[PDB]
Amino acid sequence: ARQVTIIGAGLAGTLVARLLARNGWQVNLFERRPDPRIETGARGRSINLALAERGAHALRLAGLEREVLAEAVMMRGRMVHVPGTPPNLQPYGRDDSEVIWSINRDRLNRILLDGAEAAGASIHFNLGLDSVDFARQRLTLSNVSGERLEKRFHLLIGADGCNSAVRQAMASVVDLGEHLETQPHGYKELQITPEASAQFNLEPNALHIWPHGDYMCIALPNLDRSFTVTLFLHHQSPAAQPASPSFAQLVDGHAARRFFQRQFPDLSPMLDSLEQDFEHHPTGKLATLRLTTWHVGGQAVLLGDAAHPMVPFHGQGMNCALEDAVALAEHLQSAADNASALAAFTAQRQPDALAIQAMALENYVEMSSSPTYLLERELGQIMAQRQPTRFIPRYSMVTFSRLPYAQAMARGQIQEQLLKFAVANHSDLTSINLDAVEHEVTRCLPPL
Ligand SMILES: Cc1cc2nc3c(=O)[nH]c(=O)nc-3n(C[C@H](O)[C@H](O)[C@H](O)COP(=O)(O)OP(=O)(O)OC[C@H]3O[C@@H](n4cnc5c(N)ncnc54)[C@H](O)[C@@H]3O)c2cc1C
Ligand SMILES: CCOc1cc2oc(=O)n(CCC(=O)O)c2cc1Cl
Ligand SMILES: CCOc1cc2oc(=O)n(CCC(=O)O)c2cc1Cl
Ligand SMILES: CCOc1cc2oc(=O)n(CCC(=O)O)c2cc1Cl
Ligand SMILES: [Cl-]
Repeated sequence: ARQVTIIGAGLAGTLVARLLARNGWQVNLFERRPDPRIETGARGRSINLALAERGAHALRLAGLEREVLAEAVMMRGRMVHVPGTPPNLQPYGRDDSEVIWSINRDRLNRILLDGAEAAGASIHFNLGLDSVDFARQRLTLSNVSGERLEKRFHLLIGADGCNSAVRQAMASVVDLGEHLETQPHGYKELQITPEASAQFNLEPNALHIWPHGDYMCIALPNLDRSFTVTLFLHHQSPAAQPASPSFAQLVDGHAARRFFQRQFPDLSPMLDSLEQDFEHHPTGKLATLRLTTWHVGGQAVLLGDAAHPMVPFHGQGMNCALEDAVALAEHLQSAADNASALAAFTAQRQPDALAIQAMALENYVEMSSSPTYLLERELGQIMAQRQPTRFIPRYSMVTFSRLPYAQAMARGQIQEQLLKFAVANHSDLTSINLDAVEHEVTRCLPPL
């Protein structure tokens, strides 16, 4: 039986642990945190993620989709909130088969842990990887107190997140060609209780957006009708705009309240614990990190956030990590040896990770910033109706299909260009020749 050591019992790590263990690999999974399935008296908080077709299909292959969806809230569309006008629902797809799912991250992680164990993987909690000795094939782990434990390894999988200790250890034996692109927005999580969301008629089956240009709020629903609100706002005000809003300007919860009352007036009354949430929840950091190399021979490989940290504006990080887990398990199971498997996995996934990193950055402007956008979406829906095998909106290709991200981006660019060309030199949708637009669709978009 082939052996594997996995670092990080997160989303990618647990899924790959289940896929390999059920194929008869001897799997040992090391996690820095305590086991979340061990109930304590700690007062934790609900953070949700949007599960889309790539993540759902990965869970489906693993036999866990039904269990995960049983506690997921359907999000049919984008509910855009602008003060003065009623909230506008922009459906994501053609029917209720084309939806995204709001899932509690802790619940998903617990289902995945149970799944990896049921398949035969051994999970070891309260052990954080500190260092790897590649030449001696040993690694060093420790608990929070720094008590060390050394282990031998044969194959090392770094599924240890955006601040990966496996990636740090690899970067010492090989130049990973790491390129970091910091993102100016920080993020803060705030809560809407079930009573408040019901009082203010906040739609549970939608992903909510309060656009505001350089900053915005989003809200994802929970099963109990509470919502997690995420504020995206610059850490610091730029030199050109010193008066522009930023986290640096919000000294306390009371300052955050004044900011919401002024900039998000329809949202502030729903946030009862705004002051406390603001002061007690830390401001998170965002970034895009691109690596030239994801593996060291046949000894170690990275996947998920460990391999490709991305900005969260497409809700695709977990979806991409679960898709990586499937690809990695497939390559490892069927290759001639581990070195061939790692080289083939990296060659396959690197162009796709780059495409989703680029599309995630582009989706920020789409969410936070229009009459022309709605006219291009209008013409795009007509083109999707006339040619459903050639014209598939980029959001639908990313979210509802398993088309490689790089192909979704490439086809998306052709579509963006033709929509922009047709909506140019025309005031209304009635002056645009639809048959002419349909002709460049047939000329430049091959069918799928
Ligand atoms: C604000 C925000 C919103 C998001 N929303 C979405 C969304 O809607 N949809 C979506 O698809 N994605 C979303 N994402 C992205 C998603 O959360 C991640 O891409 C995903 O969790 C990556 O899974 P992972 O398994 O690679 O890493 P993680 O889930 O981060 O798991 C890594 C694991 O490794 C452990 N670990 C870390 N260091 C060590 C160590 N040294 N030793 C041992 N264990 C270690 C951690 O404790 C953790 O359990 C969001 C991210 C953010 C920040
Ligand atoms: C067995 C591993 O379990 C987990 C790993 C995790 O990694 C994370 O970033 N979070 C989410 C953020 C946080 O709740 O602090 C998280 C939660 C769980 Cl249950
Ligand atoms: C904290 C959760 O954050 C997110 C989740 C998400 O899921 C998605 O599908 N998107 C895009 C939605 C759209 O463009 O309407 C998305 C964006 C963000 Cl910031
Ligand atoms: C990317 C290229 O896109 C196009 C090329 C085009 O050439 C044309 O003659 N038409 C129609 C002219 C018009 O009625 O505006 C046309 C339309 C589109 Cl979308
Ligand atoms: Cl994301």
